[PDB]
Amino acid sequence: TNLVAEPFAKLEQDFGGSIGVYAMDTGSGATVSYRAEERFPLCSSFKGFLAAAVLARSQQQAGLLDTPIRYGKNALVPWSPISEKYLTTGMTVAELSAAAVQYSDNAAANLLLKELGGPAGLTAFMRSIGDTTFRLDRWELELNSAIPGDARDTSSPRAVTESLQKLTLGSALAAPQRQQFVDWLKGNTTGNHRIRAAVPADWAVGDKTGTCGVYGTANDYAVVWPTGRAPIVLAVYTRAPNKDDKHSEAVIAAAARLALEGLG
Ligand SMILES: O=C(O)/C=C/c1ccccc1B(O)O
Repeated sequence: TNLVAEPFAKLEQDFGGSIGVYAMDTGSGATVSYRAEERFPLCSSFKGFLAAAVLARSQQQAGLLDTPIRYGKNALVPWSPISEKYLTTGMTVAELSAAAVQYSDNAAANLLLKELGGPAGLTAFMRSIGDTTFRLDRWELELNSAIPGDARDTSSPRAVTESLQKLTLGSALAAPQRQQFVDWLKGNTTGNHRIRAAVPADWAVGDKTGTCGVYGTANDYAVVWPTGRAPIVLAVYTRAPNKDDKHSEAVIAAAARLALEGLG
């Protein structure tokens, strides 16, 4: 029997679906795991790894991040509030990346995906940092279908956390690019009711949300800095068996609380 797991099992049973959790305390090496190696749909949470892949490319292409992109209306997608606002202005690669991370801007995400060689190009970047689980197969908005048993556009909580650690705290990006990725995540506007709701107000947090909507499917991953202590990296993913099952932000926050409590 697994006593650590029992509160997570109770939470997912009340939710009416499955919750996947992985958390790492980078100071002690302690972990918390619940369904940590199961696949869950990425939804918009791929956009954080997208921005990291762009930062990696910018290391060897001088001025890439500073480059303005002047897209047309044909590039717009529902829920692209920054791309629409700057349609008559244009946006730099850095501004598109920040919009994808911090507002989940769909047009910005698809524009950057195209620059990288599409979903396959992002998947190849994730392979290059040692992530063998991540796969992106489709673009916005098709990638949100979240069909039970479909492995397209999925990863695991453990692989998400491991890759997030490499990119925000490890050596997968050069230091100026690692710092920019952290700065973008810290400025996220979409996650105030998820992992951020589970951490003390005085701690620093960078996160990226995802919401497929269908099949009760939504998620959040984050790097968390308790004041003066080594950071924690964690991921919380959900899904449910029926198409019209509703996702829950409160369940994600409650799972994040249990993860922080279970760490040594
Ligand atoms: O960031 C989120 O939680 C939701 C972003 C979003 C919004 C509209 C359509 C698709 C997505 B995403 O999850 O792919």
